Amino acid sequence: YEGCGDLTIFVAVALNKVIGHKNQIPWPHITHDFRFLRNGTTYIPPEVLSKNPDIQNVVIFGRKTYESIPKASLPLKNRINVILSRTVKEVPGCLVYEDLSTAIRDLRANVPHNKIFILGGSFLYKEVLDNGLCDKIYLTRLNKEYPGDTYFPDIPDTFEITAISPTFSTDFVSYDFVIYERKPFDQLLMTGTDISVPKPKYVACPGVRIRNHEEFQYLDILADVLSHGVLKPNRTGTDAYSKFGYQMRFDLSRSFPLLTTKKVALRSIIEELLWFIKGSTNGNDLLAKNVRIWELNGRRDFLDKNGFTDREEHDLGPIYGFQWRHFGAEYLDMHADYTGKGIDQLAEIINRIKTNPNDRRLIVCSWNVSDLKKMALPPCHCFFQFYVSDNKLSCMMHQRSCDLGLGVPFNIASYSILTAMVAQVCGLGLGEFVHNLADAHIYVDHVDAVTTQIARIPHPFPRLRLNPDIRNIEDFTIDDIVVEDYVSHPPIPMA
Amino acid sequence: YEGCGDLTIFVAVALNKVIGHKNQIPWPHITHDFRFLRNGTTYIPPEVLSKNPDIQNVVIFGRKTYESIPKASLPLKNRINVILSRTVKEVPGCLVYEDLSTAIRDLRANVPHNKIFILGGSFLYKEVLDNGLCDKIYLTRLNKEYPGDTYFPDIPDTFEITAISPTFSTDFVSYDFVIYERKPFDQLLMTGTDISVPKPKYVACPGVRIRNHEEFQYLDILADVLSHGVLKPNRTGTDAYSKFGYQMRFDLSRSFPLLTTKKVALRSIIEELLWFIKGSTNGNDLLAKNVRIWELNGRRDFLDKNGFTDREEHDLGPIYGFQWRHFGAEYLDMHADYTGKGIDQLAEIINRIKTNPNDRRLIVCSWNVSDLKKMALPPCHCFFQFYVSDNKLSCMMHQRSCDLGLGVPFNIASYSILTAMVAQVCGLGLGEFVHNLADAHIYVDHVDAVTTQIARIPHPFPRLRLNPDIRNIEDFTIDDIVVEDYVSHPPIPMAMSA
Ligand SMILES: NC(=O)c1ccc[n+]([C@@H]2O[C@H](COP(=O)([O-])OP(=O)(O)OC[C@H]3O[C@@H](n4cnc5c(N)ncnc54)[C@H](OP(=O)(O)O)[C@@H]3O)[C@@H](O)[C@H]2O)c1
Ligand SMILES: NC(=O)c1ccc[n+]([C@@H]2O[C@H](COP(=O)([O-])OP(=O)(O)OC[C@H]3O[C@@H](n4cnc5c(N)ncnc54)[C@H](OP(=O)(O)O)[C@@H]3O)[C@@H](O)[C@H]2O)c1
Repeated sequence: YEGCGDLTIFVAVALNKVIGHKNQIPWPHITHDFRFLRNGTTYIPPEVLSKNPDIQNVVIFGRKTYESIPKASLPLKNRINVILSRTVKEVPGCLVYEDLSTAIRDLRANVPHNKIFILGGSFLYKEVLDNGLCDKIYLTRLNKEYPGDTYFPDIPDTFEITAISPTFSTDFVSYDFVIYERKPFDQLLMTGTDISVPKPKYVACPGVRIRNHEEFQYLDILADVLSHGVLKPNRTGTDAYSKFGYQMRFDLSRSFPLLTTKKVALRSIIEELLWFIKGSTNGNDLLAKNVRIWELNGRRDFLDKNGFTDREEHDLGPIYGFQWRHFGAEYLDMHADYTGKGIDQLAEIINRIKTNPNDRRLIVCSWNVSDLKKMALPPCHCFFQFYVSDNKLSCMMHQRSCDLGLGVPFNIASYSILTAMVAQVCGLGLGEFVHNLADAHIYVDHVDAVTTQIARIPHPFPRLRLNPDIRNIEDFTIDDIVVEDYVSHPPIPMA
Repeated sequence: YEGCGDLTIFVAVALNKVIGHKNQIPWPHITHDFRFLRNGTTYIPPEVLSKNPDIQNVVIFGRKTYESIPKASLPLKNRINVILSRTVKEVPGCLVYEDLSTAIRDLRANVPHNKIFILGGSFLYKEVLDNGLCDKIYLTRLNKEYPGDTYFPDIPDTFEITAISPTFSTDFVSYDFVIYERKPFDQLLMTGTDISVPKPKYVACPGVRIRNHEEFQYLDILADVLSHGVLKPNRTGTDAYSKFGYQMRFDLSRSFPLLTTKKVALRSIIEELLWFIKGSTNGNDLLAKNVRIWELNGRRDFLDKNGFTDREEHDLGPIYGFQWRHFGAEYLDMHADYTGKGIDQLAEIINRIKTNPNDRRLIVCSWNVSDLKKMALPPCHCFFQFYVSDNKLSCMMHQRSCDLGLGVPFNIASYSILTAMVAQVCGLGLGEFVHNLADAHIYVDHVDAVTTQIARIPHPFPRLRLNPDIRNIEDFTIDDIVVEDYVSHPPIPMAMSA
């Protein structure tokens, strides 16, 4: 295989590694992937094009893949098409070779071209990888298994992912684009400070250089806090490393930001959010769903410790649910009837959005200063604001205190669901969830867990499908809130 | 001067162009300037260091600059030292030549080196600039005038600034660094969007490639909203271009972020803040001090159309001052005595910081949901949070509605002052102000004004000095709050909408 190196693969691959089914693409057409491939395989570096505007890229197929592309526009526009086979003679306007070894040498010695791309057949992928002729793989990752009979071979441990696109979705699949690859001083000087700054002790996925997956926002914050956070002790309790002031954003029209670097407990997230929506302050309602994230905060021991000796177990006081639905009402206990008492911020914001989406006062505030002394924990996600433009709903949330290990992944998914529900009930499209972190911290007993997590390569985000028949926010149940195509690394226990 | 070009200058220059006084530097030691010069003139690119591990840069001095240097400090370590002189013939560890052109030609022919730098003095700087021999100037900008007898030449209009550092400060000056210069496809593909995208229509300071001055955060947001904001109707009747969700941050230990690309009305900012702190909602208090920023919001027409027909003119309702000092009290009018009524959020947060810097309640909230029906205009900077780490105070503020042209420059300065005050009264150093913008918009009648603004090169930020005797936040007066070394471009008229 002398002179046959530096071959570049383009391929789209289902979760079970299937690439073909009965000589056809196993999934419905993804126009975005057609365009991606077209763009990747037609690019000529300007300085090459400027000395001969004729120069073109080579695109190589196995026989069956050629016969699989519609017999109409088979010669792919603006590219040299090459097909390989030990049986077929010659193809209309396409170079035909017996084997790959000979194909590459003939093109590289005789035919003026820029770059060679390997575009399909498991047979052709196999030879290329098995011998080491590929330096680069552009791979479209699909988060769903499909029936098929043709598969992409395993990628040798000699490759690593160096690039991940943002996550995208169609009505039927979520997906992204990745690149696998084998294996200026003024910018430093003009910080005005130390030119030889020690490398941060922690870096998320240090092999990935083009980092466009939205999950890197969260992983980078994890690495930042471990690297630079100040230790905040607490007597009676677990210490944490802390750093202040971050902003993340998630495009909710593209995908649903359920973290993939660990298996996140979606069911608990949804049940907690439905409980907020109903205005509940009764921790038993969550326990009945075997959701235990609020349990420790409702216990006899914890309540007494905080002065609420007269308060029934799992009566959490005037927390989120109460503020969302009854801001300003006098809190009694979790059993009281608050109908028509206080301000229903959630109802009012939905009505306001419908009535005047340009209102600059679309806010729900859970920071009820007068009520703080009746909660054992002050609200954490304490203020959010909606915004409408081009008929798309966005949301910005202020998180006072951010448990990065356990809490923040819940908040990201929770507010994303809430934004989608509100958009649906108000007849709006989806914009962005913008997440402001104030005190962002990592508990010291989570250090090892998050060190493990930041090394893991994000999978494409899943996508959210709400039941389209739900007209009112109070009508959503867990069965109406469906996350599709969630692919995650294993769960990481955190106390 | 054949073969004598591409000489790089390092210099530190006062606001009046002074660089020397009685053959010494006119100002005392500037910490980051010393490191900048040392780092800038010793650096060898790793690849160049591969092909010659012993390679060094050259630094060149004229005779008077040479004599200003303690003989024991020469040669400057890790660099080839060249002195230009007809009167000194030999300097241990240094090369001596009679003039510049002889030096550069002999260096480039016979003395292997990486880059040549010119370190002064004025005579050499003038020879270099007059003869077109310099392609790059690393210049330290000091934001105040110094007495002196020695000057840096005017920089030819063939140069432009291509890089600006963050602002730094000592006890005596604020300063920054600038560079003047004479004049991959996968990254595009892997966005997953159009590979060929038209350039944004608006770009702040397009000649500046390294953009580390904190003011660029604000200028970039103006340019982003002008480029991509949606035209959006609002309460005022003057439409604005609007985009959602930004975060800026300012290191308050280094400088005070009073914008330099227009002259900002600092006196108005200070008077407004003192008014918040005293808990006042009486707009006449500000008008009596010739501060008119709240005027339109207090007028009869405004109050009536928001249904406050029984409200006295310039009674601004239960806004910031009231919420900061009296949260939950019953608002009557601007004349009532609210002493010991409602929750004094400002006093409590200061006490909490002193008692426990890690308190879970370090918030001042001006969004009193129960009070919304009593307000003609609800608080825009409606929520802020303090945070302590390493005995330094930081602040994060949520701004629901951001008039980018007129309002945001005030907010930036106002919260930075407030953070400095709280830090002083709690015995803390300074961290960062983090400013979160929700609906950020440019009124249509400010578009031309901000277009003018974003083409202006920022000056180093000034610095803030509070009267250290003040121990209680209520005791600050305007005379206690002093901004030093403020250099700005001219003011830019912008009309207020209400
Ligand atoms: N999702 C994707 O990214 C993607 C991309 C491309 C293709 N596909 C799918 O994959 C399937 C087709 O792939 P396939 O593996 O069945 O067939 P293939 O590799 O396209 O072609 C097989 C035939 O081509 C010839 N050939 C292939 N590799 C050769 C080599 N290395 N050396 C010499 N000859 C070689 C052989 O010739 P003879 O038998 O003629 O002697 C062989 O029978 C289709 O279902 C297609 O839709 C999917
Ligand atoms: N703020 C800053 O960054 C900075 C930087 C540099 C200097 N400075 C200050 O500026 C002052 C020194 O500058 P300066 O203008 O007074 O003097 P200078 O340029 O340092 O030195 C003047 C002397 O240098 C010699 N010289 C320079 N170019 C020559 C050439 N082409 N051929 C022959 N001789 C040449 C002459 O030598 P002979 O007369 O011996 O023949 C002349 O008397 C000091 O106060 C210093 O602290 C400040």
